[PDB]
Parts: sequence; C-alpha cells; structure tokens
Amino acid sequence: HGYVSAVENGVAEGRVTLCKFAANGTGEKNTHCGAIQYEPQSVEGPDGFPVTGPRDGKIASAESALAAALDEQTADRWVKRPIQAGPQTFEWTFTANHVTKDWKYYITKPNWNPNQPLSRDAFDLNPFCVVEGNMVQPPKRVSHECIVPEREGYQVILAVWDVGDTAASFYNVIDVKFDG
Ligand SMILES: [Cu+2]
Ligand SMILES: [Zn+2]
Ligand SMILES: [Zn+2]
Ligand SMILES: [Zn+2]
Ligand SMILES: [Zn+2]
Repeated sequence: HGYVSAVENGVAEGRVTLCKFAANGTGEKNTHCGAIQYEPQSVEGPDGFPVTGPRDGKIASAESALAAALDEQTADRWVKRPIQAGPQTFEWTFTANHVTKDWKYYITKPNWNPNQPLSRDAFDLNPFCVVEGNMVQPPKRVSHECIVPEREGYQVILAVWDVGDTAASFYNVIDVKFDG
C-alpha cells in the first residue's frame, strides 16, 4: 500500500494522492474520486502490466471498485501538475512497505487522446524509467531519478509498483502538464 507523493522531493503527486492531499503550491485537490479518496494507498490490481495486468479502460483504477472513479478521462477531469523533460525525481510513500520487485514508469504517446479512457494504445509500453527493488522492503518514503521524455502539454505518467512476494501491483497514474 502506497502512492506517488510530493512530500520531500517528488515532482508530481499521483492522481489518487490528490484526492486526499492538496497539491504543492496550488493547493488543488481532485474531486469526485469516490471511496478511494479515504485511502489513496489502495490502488492495487492484477500483476503483469502491460501483457496482462489491468485491462484497457481500468488502468487508472487497476480494476479496483473503490477506485473506479479514476478511470474517467477527459480534458477537464483531473488536476495537472507541471513537469519538464529531462531528469526528474518521483517519490512514493508506503503505508505498508511491502517487499518490492521493481518500480516502472510509463508515459503516454505524444498524440494520446486525453478524452478517452486510458488504454495500452495510449501509452508507450516500454517504461522510460525502471528502478529495481531487489525483493526487499523499501523505506516508507523513497525517491527515484528518471530521465523524462519530451512532450508538449498534458501527458499521463503511469507509475507501477510491483510487489515482490504477491501477484499484485500498485498503479498510480499522474496527470502532468508540459509546456505548450
Ligand atoms: Cu499493501
Ligand atoms: Zn509482477
Ligand atoms: Zn470517447
Ligand atoms: Zn519509448
Ligand atoms: Zn496486496
């Protein structure tokens, strides 16, 4: 159980995180998140993305009933956090810091459709950033350096935390805004 945060040096909070915690600087929160807003750490779903894992249209929720609200996808739906290309630090907070296989970060294709539910077609399915967890428990807050690709405007980053001793993973989409 954990979520992408911006308490120490993280660049951008997860979508689900912003249902509970105000964004740095702007103070913005996501709304109408449903029951997951109580527990943004709980976006757990099937292992094996992208070959298996959550099916198209249920990536953002990870097929969680509590988190079904997160699958909505429009231009106006979610709080966007500024980002730039190049080195950036991603952060996780874990309420339950499970033994970890790895963390993987995926970004939307430039011309992804921000008004359709997320699907594999929307993403570059080759992670732009992979951090190994080595089947040990991480600390309860961690930071990951990632080299982020160029994009213009609104892009989504899918952060996947793969638990090392179970057939589950945690899935946190991040709504980001590049310049342009
Ligand atoms: Cu957990
Ligand atoms: Zn796995
Ligand atoms: Zn549509
Ligand atoms: Zn690529
Ligand atoms: Zn679990």
